[PDB]
Amino acid sequence: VRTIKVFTTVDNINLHTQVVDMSMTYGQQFGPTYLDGADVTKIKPHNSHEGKTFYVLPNDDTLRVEAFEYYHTTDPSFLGRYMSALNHTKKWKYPQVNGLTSIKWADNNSYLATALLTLQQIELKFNPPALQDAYYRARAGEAANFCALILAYCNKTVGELGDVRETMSYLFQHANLDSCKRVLNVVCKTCGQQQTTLKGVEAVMYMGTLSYEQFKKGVQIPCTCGKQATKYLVQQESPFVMMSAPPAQYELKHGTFTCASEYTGNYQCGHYKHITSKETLYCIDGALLTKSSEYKGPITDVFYKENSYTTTI
Ligand SMILES: Cc1ccc(N)cc1C(=O)N[C@H](C)c1cccc2ccccc12
Ligand SMILES: [Cl-]
Ligand SMILES: [Cl-]
Ligand SMILES: [Cl-]
Ligand SMILES: [Cl-]
Ligand SMILES: [Zn+2]
Ligand SMILES: [Zn+2]
Ligand SMILES: [Zn+2]
Ligand SMILES: [Zn+2]
Repeated sequence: VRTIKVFTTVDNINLHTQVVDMSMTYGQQFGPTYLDGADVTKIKPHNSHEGKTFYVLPNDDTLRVEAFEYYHTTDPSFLGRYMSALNHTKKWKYPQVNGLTSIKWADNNSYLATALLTLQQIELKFNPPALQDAYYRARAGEAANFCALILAYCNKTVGELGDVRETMSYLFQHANLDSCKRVLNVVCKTCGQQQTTLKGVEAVMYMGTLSYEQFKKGVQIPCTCGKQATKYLVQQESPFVMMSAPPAQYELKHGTFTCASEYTGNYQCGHYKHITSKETLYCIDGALLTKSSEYKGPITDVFYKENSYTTTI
């Protein structure tokens, strides 16, 4: 019998020693098996495999429990989707641009770069250790794993056209936003005044206007009586808010927002860039950087800082 020793894992933290038969595929012995994202199920062991760490699909209770604690999912497809993504994201370049980890353009990744740059500028704790560990590593310049996880958690494959607002929404659902509270007042002539409290993701996201200021002064929304009504912000408790609208020409003023998603072209198949407010306005287009003191352009998301706001209306 001819054997090498390897380590199997689902989380790359708990490692299990296996002795593999060199005449048999990884798949015959472990089920689905991956090396740095590369599917090696149907491959047999090379000598240069000796001692290396392979990911396996969980096939005992111990591994299912370790996978849930690391990823916060029991979805049996999750590992395979993560590894197929990583197989591309490990070949992408992650240049530092204006002190932020960006992504050189590849495989329709503009939305993932914009998301990655945004996440480095807002306060967020991820619930799954997999995402928190990879977020820290991405901050420090090694973002391949984090980008692969974003793809797996959003149910997206490499090359697929992605929306930043939807991606941030999915990531926020995997984050601790329980302390986040939003109180709204809706004012209609007929039904009158009704207050609503939102928590978590719905407390930090709004779709309809880019202007946090305009949200405060109220916006015109339909009432279920038939009338238009005024929705306005009463109380906000969150470290940030995210204001989105369909792309439209918008002026961005230095020092009045944290960062913003620029979107150019048709529905779905256009291109994202990222605008960030520093000592001046920086436009990060993957690996490319431009700066200007003023900006007018097609914006769809704006991020703002917050701690505690109460209206005076
Ligand atoms: C990039 C992408 C991937 C997947 C999906 N489903 C949507 C988008 C997308 O186009 N989003 C932008 C920001 C967008 C959003 C809302 C309304 C829009 C109307 C016209 C043009 C763009 C619009
Ligand atoms: Cl493990
Ligand atoms: Cl969970
Ligand atoms: Cl690639
Ligand atoms: Cl979670
Ligand atoms: Zn174990
Ligand atoms: Zn969870
Ligand atoms: Zn690729
Ligand atoms: Zn009414």
